[PDB]
Amino acid sequence: HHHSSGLVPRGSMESGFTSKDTYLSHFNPRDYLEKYYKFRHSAESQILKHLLKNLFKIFCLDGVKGDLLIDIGSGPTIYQLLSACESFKEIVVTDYSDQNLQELEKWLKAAPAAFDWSPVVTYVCDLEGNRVKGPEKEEKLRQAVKQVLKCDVTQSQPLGAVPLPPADCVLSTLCLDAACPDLPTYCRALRNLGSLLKPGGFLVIMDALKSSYYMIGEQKFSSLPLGREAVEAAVKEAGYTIEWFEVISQSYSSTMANNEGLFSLVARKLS
Ligand SMILES: CC(=O)N(CC#Cc1cccc(C(N)=O)c1)C[C@H]1C[C@@H](n2ccc3c(Cl)ncnc32)[C@H](O)[C@@H]1O
Repeated sequence: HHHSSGLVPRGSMESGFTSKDTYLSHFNPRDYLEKYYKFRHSAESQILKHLLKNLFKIFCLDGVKGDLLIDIGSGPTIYQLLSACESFKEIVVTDYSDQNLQELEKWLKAAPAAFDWSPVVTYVCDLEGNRVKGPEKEEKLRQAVKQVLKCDVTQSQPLGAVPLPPADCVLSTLCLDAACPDLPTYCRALRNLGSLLKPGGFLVIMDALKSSYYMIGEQKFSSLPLGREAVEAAVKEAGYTIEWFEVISQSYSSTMANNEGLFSLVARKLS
């Protein structure tokens, strides 16, 4: 405990990178949701719409489908799963932060105090051709989420003792940049996630490019500032082949993150 009043990201003064324990104390899921996912044409909304469009393309237009998808580092959000529930029978959501899991469980039970994902749900329904409306989509997703679990990407077994069948897909959006303090940890985390995947299973990653921090209001958290070349190197070294890789220049507002664009990739676990 050594507060630095924003000079450096919280929990980073000694080591140079936010300790994971900081996500149990100073990460407020409600403030995060209100700041990034309220959904006008704000920088945050444009980023979110591009994530949703790519997730729509990956799970609905491409062939990424199967029995089990594991969402690694879900945070308190479900936007990343709306299209996925159309192609996967079972979805497991995971995060390191207990507060994030509680916010997820509130939404799963449709508790009145849960965050309102309706305008995001409607947008995804629009993308998918308006075959259903918001509430039917929301219920389909809710029925698809079978488990809410603790995850720690720095551990050889990221989900601990919890048994799961080998997954068809591992999805991780806006997680690895924040969870991995260096590239060796990043590569090892991708390797650890591979133990959850069937041979030839799909790895789907979306995250910020060249971002050293991000803000939840005035609370600053560390980010690993990766370029496209380092990301590709880590994924390949972790035992995957990249099927496609996209870079977009759109960035968060300077008051929320110092990223230079976002990347999206789909990979498959090698031999
Ligand atoms: C998925 C999301 O929305 N997270 C919040 C944001 C954001 C954000 C938004 C915009 C830009 C940028 C940026 N410029 O980078 C980051 C991250 C996640 C990480 C997650 N976390 C932390 C340690 C850890 C371990 Cl060891 N293993 C598994 N997960 C872990 C912790 O709980 C939390 O939920």
